[PDB]
Amino acid sequence: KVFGRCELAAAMKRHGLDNYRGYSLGNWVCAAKFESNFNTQATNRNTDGSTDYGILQINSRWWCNDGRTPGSRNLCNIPCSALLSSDITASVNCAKKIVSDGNGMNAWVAWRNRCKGTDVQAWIRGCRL
Ligand code: NA
Repeated sequence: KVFGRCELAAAMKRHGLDNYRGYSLGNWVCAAKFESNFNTQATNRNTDGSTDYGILQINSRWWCNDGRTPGSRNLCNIPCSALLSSDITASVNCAKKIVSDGNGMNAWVAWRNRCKGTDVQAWIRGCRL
């Protein structure tokens, strides 16, 4: 599924991401824009041989099992394919584990490089929330 911007903001808020571990909702929408272009089906190979999956591009080295990443953990206890659903529940629950770890949202390379330090609020402008 390719979400609209305000559609995804509403779904992330419903699932409890607004101000989760101190990160406002625009941060989570901006990360999704630059990680996946709002597309649940997005998949991208990493140079280390792992792969990133779904709306928030969650990695197979530590977080999910995709069957093809040697020496890897599955800390969210899920098949990586679960992260491609039109239902974002799996992506959200895994993200809540990642963001609690200690590095916060710096775990997402696109957030650090394109969202951090910008007017992220702009990503929810016009939305009835
Ligand atoms: Na894995």
